[PDB]
Amino acid sequence: GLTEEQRMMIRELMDAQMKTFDTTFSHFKNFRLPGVAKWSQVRKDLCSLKVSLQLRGEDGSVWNYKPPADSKEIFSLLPHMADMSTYMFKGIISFAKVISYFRDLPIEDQISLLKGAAFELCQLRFNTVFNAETGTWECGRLSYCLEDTGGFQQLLLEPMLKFHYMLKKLQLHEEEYVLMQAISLFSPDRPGVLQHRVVDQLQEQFAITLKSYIECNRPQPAHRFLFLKIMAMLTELRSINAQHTQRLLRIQDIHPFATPLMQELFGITG
Ligand SMILES: CC(C)(C)c1nc(-c2cccc(NS(=O)(=O)c3cc(F)ccc3F)c2F)c(-c2ccnc(CCS(C)(=O)=O)n2)s1
Repeated sequence: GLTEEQRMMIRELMDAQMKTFDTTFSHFKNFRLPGVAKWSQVRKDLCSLKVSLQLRGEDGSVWNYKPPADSKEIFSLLPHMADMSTYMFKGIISFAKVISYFRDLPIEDQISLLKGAAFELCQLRFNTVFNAETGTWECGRLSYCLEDTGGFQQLLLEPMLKFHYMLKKLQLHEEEYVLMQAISLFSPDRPGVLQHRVVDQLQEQFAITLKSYIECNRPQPAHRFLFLKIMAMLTELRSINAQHTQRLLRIQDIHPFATPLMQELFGITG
């Protein structure tokens, strides 16, 4: 059984998630769409996550976008992805700002923790709209469908994609997703945090709550070691976070595309 501090911790996380996660993406509107030496590495960076895009209209109409082969056609999806990222990041920032453990930290550590974890919280939220049968992220009227590559194996060669399939296969509850979000957010070892002991104590408590929730609610033999599998996924997710930071920075060096909010989050000055 969870203690009262633990049940309350979960309720506060769950409430923050309910208030700040637009699961139907109803408020993502007026976003950009693809028009009607270092460069070899940028080519490698871009052609590794090909998605077609689908856009269903309230009236029943469907728009469908198929991406181009690398033959600057590589950049055609970046403004849209920047708008989607920005929308998600806003959701993430709101999430952090309504959690009491987060509001109570000094404002500089708030900033440092948000810059450390925005990508990871974004991937965690996206996993809950990921469909592993069809290979697609179902974001309300938007859909992002993985392109036929190689097969599912070759898709699993990409770390973001292997992470999404492997995280989906664990069939987490909402509680577990939200606790994963808090553990990743309260990482005491992000560049520029000052209250590292406070943040470490909070993280330890989130982790223990999660282990206890699993121990109380998931007895079936398939859930043995579930807690440790989740912590290994968070470790993997930090690895992915760092690779993607460098990926983004390279692309940004060649082809400016980041929004003001992304510039802030990734430490770009102007
Ligand atoms: C599920 C789905 C399909 C919606 C995706 N989500 C993400 C995702 C997840 C978390 C954060 C960000 N944002 S981000 O960290 O700022 C960022 C980093 C970066 F390296 C490049 C652009 C960025 F915006 C994301 F974009 C995707 C992603 C990841 C990496 N690269 C690309 C380009 C794909 S493309 C143009 O088709 O080649 N897209 S795909």
